[PDB]
Amino acid sequence: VKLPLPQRLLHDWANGSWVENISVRPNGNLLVSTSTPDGSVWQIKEPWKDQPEVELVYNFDQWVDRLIGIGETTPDKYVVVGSRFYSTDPMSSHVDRTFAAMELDFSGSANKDKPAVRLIAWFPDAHLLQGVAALPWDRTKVLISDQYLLRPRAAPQKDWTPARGQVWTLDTVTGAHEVVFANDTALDTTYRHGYDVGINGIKIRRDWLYWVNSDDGNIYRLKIDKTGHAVPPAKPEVVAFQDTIWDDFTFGPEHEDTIWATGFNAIFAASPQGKVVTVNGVGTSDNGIMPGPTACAFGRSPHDRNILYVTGNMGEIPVDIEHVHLKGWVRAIDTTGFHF
Ligand SMILES: *[C@@H]1O[C@H](CO)[C@@H](O[C@@H]2O[C@H](CO)[C@@H](O[C@@H]3O[C@H](CO[C@H]4O[C@H](CO[C@H]5O[C@H](CO)[C@@H](O)[C@H](O)[C@@H]5O[C@H]5O[C@H](CO)[C@@H](O)[C@H](O)[C@@H]5O)[C@@H](O)[C@H](O[C@H]5O[C@H](CO)[C@@H](O)[C@H](O)[C@@H]5O)[C@@H]4O)[C@@H](O)[C@H](O)[C@@H]3O)[C@H](O)[C@H]2NC(C)=O)[C@H](O)[C@H]1NC(C)=O
Ligand SMILES: *[C@@H]1O[C@H](CO)[C@@H](O[C@@H]2O[C@H](CO)[C@@H](O)[C@H](O)[C@H]2NC(C)=O)[C@H](O)[C@H]1NC(C)=O
Ligand SMILES: C/C1=C/CC(C)(C)/C=C/C[C@]2(C)Oc3cc(O)c(=O)cc(C)c3C[C@H]2C[C@@H]1O
Ligand SMILES: C=C1C(=O)C=C(O)C(=O)C=C1C
Ligand SMILES: [Ca+2]
Repeated sequence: VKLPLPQRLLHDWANGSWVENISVRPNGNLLVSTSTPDGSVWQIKEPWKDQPEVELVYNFDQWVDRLIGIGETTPDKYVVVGSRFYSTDPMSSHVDRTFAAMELDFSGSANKDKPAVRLIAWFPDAHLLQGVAALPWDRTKVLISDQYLLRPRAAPQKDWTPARGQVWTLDTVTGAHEVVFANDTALDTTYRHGYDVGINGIKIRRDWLYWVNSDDGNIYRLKIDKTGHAVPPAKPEVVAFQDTIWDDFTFGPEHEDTIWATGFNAIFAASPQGKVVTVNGVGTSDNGIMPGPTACAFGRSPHDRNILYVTGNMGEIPVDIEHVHLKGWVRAIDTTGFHF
């Protein structure tokens, strides 16, 4: 019960890189998506080792300059989303109407070390695809969060009008996709936290869509039906509050309904009743050791279920968003024995 929790560094990428999200394979290897300097998935094999192997899986340049979110669908298949971007600068806007969803298929004899990769669907009317979460009762379908600038442009960006946030469904078998939830301020930003997004990372648990909002401090959930639409009256519910810039989160370990969420240079745990504790990073004796965490996920091997693996994209604590020093990293946090 001593805080902060124990942590160690698995791997650093080079200056300028950005590790944006993470999915754990059934065999326990990590798959991480990068936004810069290119849009790729990397694998950390056997991440419980002191010095695990880190290998490029696939660079998605054929379709996109950057990847954002990743999520597992059916076992050992993954959906990533991405688009073209005006530049590799940390402040670069996306290029409107270039978003896409792609698949990495590790399932089956032929693919379990070299995956088969394909383009699933173009999303030219989306704004910025962000987080990906499979419907647990129908795992070939995912929800995808979507929010950022309505009018992204080449630098200097001057019109920062935000698009209203929304949630898509995507059928990875047929490629069919549509918006299933939109036009609710819980999905939106008004830049209370500076330039940012509204709805960011998503996860689905039982018949609830959960998400964090990077601008209003809230973790939300929404009751959904089996096609992903909201169950009337369709009103999001606050599950927790903390005045921090949320990015992504997970439930765990194992079957526990505790939320582990990345915040502003810090990691947080939130009880289902709304109690929020800072367990790593800024606000503990960790200080600035983990700048810019972006996502987290628990280990899946029989011998690391309590290890929370954390992706990040900064090499120093930023003074302001216009002076970011990008550097991708992955750390591992030992949550063994944590309780509220
Ligand atoms: C949540 O709520 C929203 C809001 O109600 C719902 O979205 C609307 O859905 C309806 C029904 O499907 C859409 O109506 C159709 O619109 C068609 C034309 O759409 C195209 O033009 C739109 C207007 O463009 C002008 O205004 C915008 C906003 O100010 C400017 O940015 C733009 O530059 C244009 O400005 C010029 O013209 C106006 C005059 O209109 C002048 O005042 C200006 O000075 C300029 O001269 C535009 O908003 C649309 O963009 C949106 O959608 C596209 C997808 O096509 C997407 O790629 C964009 O990123 C953006 O999201 C689009 O370019 C028309 O042909 C058709 O007959 C019908 O009228 C309506 O467009 C939607 N409105 C918005 C704001 O999105 C939404 O459905 C709902 N969600 C759910 C799940 O219910
Ligand atoms: C990666 O970026 C860091 C800064 O985030 C670089 O570190 C700086 O290096 C200069 C010149 O060597 C020093 O004057 C600064 O004091 C350093 N700042 C630090 C350490 O915070 C680092 O050199 C970069 N790496 C490479 C290979 O270029
Ligand atoms: C990626 C992005 C891009 C949009 C743009 C171009 C305006 C950048 C803003 C930088 C910003 C505000 O920086 C943070 C910094 C950290 O230090 C940290 O620990 C945690 C978070 C969660 C964030 C998230 C991002 C916000 C947005 O999601
Ligand atoms: C807003 C985003 C975001 O949230 C995350 C990303 O990975 C990224 O590459 C940058 C954009 C602009
Ligand atoms: Ca994110």
